[PDB]
Amino acid sequence: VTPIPLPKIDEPEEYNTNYILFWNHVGLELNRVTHTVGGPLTGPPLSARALGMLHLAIHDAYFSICPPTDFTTFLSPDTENAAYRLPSPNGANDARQAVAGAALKMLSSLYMKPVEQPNPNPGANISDNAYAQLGLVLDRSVLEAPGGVDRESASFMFGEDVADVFFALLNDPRGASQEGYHPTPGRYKFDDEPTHPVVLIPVDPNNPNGPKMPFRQYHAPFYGKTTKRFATQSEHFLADPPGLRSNADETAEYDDAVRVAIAMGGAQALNSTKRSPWQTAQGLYWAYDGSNLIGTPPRFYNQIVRRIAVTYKKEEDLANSEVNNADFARLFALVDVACTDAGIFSWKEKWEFEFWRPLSGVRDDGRPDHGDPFWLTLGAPATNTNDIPFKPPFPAYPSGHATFGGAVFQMVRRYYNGRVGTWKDDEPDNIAIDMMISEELNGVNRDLRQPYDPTAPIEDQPGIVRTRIVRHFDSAWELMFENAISRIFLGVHWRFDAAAARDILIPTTTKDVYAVDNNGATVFQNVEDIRYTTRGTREDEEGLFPIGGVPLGIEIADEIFNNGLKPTPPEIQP
Repeated sequence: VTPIPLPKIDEPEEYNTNYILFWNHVGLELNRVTHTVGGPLTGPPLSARALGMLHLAIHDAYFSICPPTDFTTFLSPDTENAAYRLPSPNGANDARQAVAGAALKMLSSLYMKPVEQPNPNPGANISDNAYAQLGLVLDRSVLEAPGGVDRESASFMFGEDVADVFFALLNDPRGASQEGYHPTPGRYKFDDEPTHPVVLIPVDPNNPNGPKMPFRQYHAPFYGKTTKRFATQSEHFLADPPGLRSNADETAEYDDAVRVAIAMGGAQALNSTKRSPWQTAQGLYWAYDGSNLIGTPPRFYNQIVRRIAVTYKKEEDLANSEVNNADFARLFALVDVACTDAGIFSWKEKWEFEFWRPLSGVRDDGRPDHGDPFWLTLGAPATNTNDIPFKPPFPAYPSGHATFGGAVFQMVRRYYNGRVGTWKDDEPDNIAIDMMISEELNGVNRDLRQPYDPTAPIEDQPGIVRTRIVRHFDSAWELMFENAISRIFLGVHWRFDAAAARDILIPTTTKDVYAVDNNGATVFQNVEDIRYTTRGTREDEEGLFPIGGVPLGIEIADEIFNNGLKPTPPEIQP
């Protein structure tokens, strides 16, 4: 097996001298490699789950050895319910080895070939090479771990024990199954993306150049409603999107959303595209749409959180600081569990509503003066491949990116309020970062002129290089906001998929019609003024509910944090 040459990561080398950060990094490496080889745990929600599981395991292993004062372990060693009973250290006291055991066992269970029956049907789609490439990462990580790995230690064994409990309890082997799901075409209905209506996949993954077969991908249509939640203490719901159910009468809102969609998310060269070059940058920056050597959004969110963590650490020493180890172990557990649950609920709502994506909404509108049957979006970038931009194979409402961002960044905000600055729980923070680079725009990754070559470094492959853009952000509120609107710029999401138009756009004297500049480009509210307060109704439930992914994510993070990271009550699991 020729090891895939992975491009350099843009972050200080010192980060990986901290073992909590190192294992997080390993999880991120597996994330990008699995999306390059087509291995297990691909896609946004499940990749998030993998990281949540990794950090939950690391969290309990560490805090069992170094007991916390302000909170407790996710699982208790005294729980009668075996499924939720955390193993006891019984003498083990090496947190470094405990974390290593937990991290290695969890990642191995997650990414190694499920030979034990699961290979059939479930795993029957991943090649041996895919597993081999992932194994390479796992194996060398043992050798790269700061301080080394001692498999013989009681602490390492304890860590493995911890991981076993979490894997058994939270792993969702067939969670992303689409078997039985089929779109139900109609106005506002999700269906196969018109520029990629079907794909030809090899009949045998182990024989990539052998016979192919048509494939219509629907990403995890049952996951959200069936999977076990992590730390949420209730079910989360969004208001009906414009045009559907109780909000079917919001025609002005919908029509304006169509207008905004065309102007802000169309292909670069279209005469109707009013988006600016900078806005194109904002759109691509947050992509991470499962591309080769890049992975999914959860990977980028963690890259950013790693920087935030180091930037705002209590002690200078990254290698031998228990204060830092505890800080990071807790932060990442909170963040990745929040990200996991954000993925669950955004996917649950996505498939519940089955709201169509902008490309289809614009093309299939049907009204001569409103739609554009030949519209093209900037699209989700097919980076490090010669493939054309596409549309994620799942419904639009709400945006996965928006929800992930709301959860991740609200969690960061709740965690750092009082340390980095002071603000109202729901108001702009001051958690700034600089020198933040997205692998979508790093001067290395590219749009290839020929199919990706996994045996050669990306820089040796002909293609158009993505401009290197080094960013600075003033707060997590800004990160959250830009992450959400990035999908509008790409043309893959409606404004309401992100948040209530009223909460992010500049209003006019005309209801539901928002301000545009002299060129027709949508004007946004200043980040400092944005408040996600506009709620809407649901046909099936009483009351007002949040609109879009951002508010949803915010609520998920707050609920988890408020409860101090505790398991979702078994009684309320699906």
